[PDB]
Amino acid sequence: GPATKTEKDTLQSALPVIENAEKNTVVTKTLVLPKSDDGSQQTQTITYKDKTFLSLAIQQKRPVSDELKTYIDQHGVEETQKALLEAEEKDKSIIEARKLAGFKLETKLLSATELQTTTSFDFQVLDVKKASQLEHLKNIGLENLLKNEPSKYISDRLANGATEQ
Repeated sequence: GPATKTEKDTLQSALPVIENAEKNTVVTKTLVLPKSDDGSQQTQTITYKDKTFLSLAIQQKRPVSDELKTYIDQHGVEETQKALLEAEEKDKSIIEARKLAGFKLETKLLSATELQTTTSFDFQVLDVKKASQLEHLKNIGLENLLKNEPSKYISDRLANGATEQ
């Protein structure tokens, strides 16, 4: 009915010829998850190097809500980003998260109507047992991630509606 396409790519260079070397193998997968319910989306970042999860992050991309529209009416987008970041320093659930020496959260206002977030776990120093329980950090499958390979479930994601980058 419709039809479909593909592309390709392939690089060309010479051999490695250098006097320095880095045993610093770090990959990053970046799973393009589908939409959310409707109008909200997110990704899945996956850091690994052997058979195990070194770090995991969950981006976020959606429109705002009418609470924040009220602030944006009064002030403007110029002030609104600042107010969002400050909303994080006073969120007790974010404070409870930020005790972990392997948790990070960034939030930004992408437009007068639009906001990003991203939540990173550093499984070298993230206290999984606590990151499994922190209100925000309940709804995730923290423990359910660790019980299989960093790669096994990437296949299961594309099998569950997902895509890659």
